[PDB]
Amino acid sequence: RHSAYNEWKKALFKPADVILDPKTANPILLVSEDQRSVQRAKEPQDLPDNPERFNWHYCVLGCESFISGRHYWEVEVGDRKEWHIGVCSKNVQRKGWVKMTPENGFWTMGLTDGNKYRTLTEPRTNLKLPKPPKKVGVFLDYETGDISFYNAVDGSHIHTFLDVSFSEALYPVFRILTLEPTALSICP
Amino acid sequence: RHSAYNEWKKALFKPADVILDPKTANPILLVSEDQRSVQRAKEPQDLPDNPERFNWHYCVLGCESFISGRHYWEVEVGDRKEWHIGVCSKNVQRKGWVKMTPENGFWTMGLTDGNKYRTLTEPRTNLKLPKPPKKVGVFLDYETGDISFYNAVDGSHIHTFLDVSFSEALYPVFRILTLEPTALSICP
Repeated sequence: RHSAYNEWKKALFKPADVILDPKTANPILLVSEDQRSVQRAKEPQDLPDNPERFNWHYCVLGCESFISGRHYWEVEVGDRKEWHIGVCSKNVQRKGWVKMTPENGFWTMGLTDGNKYRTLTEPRTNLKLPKPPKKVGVFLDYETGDISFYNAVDGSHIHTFLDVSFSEALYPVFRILTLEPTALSICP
Repeated sequence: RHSAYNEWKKALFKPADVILDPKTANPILLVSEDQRSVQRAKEPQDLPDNPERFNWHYCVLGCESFISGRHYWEVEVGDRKEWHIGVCSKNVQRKGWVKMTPENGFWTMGLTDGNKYRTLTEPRTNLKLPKPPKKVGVFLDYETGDISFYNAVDGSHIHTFLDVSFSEALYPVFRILTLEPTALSICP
């Protein structure tokens, strides 16, 4: 619509046209043909363990990273009960486990158990949201170091990582743990 | 709050610090000492009929006009039953009546009879709003020729005048017709 959110987002942030990178996706994940959506398999599929593939975390990256400027993309979470989204550094550990935290180069928030919204921080912070979002705007300002999440239907705030001193390229990152009927999808 | 509306308005538009100009105010209007608020008198007060004073329309202007750039200010309408706000050209007719319309250099919207939201256009357009606003953001982009009005509490759209070819300086303008307990006030 013509809400200040919808009208101004592109005046202020360049719209990322985020395409999921199948080379990065944990083998338990399915990337849609159009590369906009991700689902989970009952079992890991048989894929190479090429270096760019997350082999433990149920993660997938966008094809393109950012090293400067202002950028946004939107994700339809719909009625999923579990998801995490945000950005991560190019050089995160993709083989084995590391805690997904800003100290290990992940800046993400999401939902677990249907209704626990949280930042993936050390320690985890609980978010109290006016309503459950269906669509989440993810907003990067590389130079000020701000990663902001909004409800993309009413423009309400969800969370901001403030004043981070990024020194790596940053990828859109997505994680799904659960096997559910609703996918996680990028709006183009 | 940290809504996209509140966070982004100042990144994109310079906040006007709009002060009411008592020299411009129809003598039936009272301008507050702090020059942020306007009320109506039962009767016209005794004032000079200096050239900058609106002598028929129950109008008052901001002290400063714009000839370029992006600007905004916010107005608390509260539970008033009647008000109109927007911008007008420096050279509007201030002595006698002219219809307040874009053709006569007024770009305004507002409320009449408690619940008829309308643009002051020829002909008048009725606005259907999700909810009655309490605070209205007024947004000027001189070069693209856009004057946009938002609900300043949830960032929802109210109205836009699109692609106007301004060639005069533009003043914030305000009009109140009714005698009611609630004033019309500028947020600083």
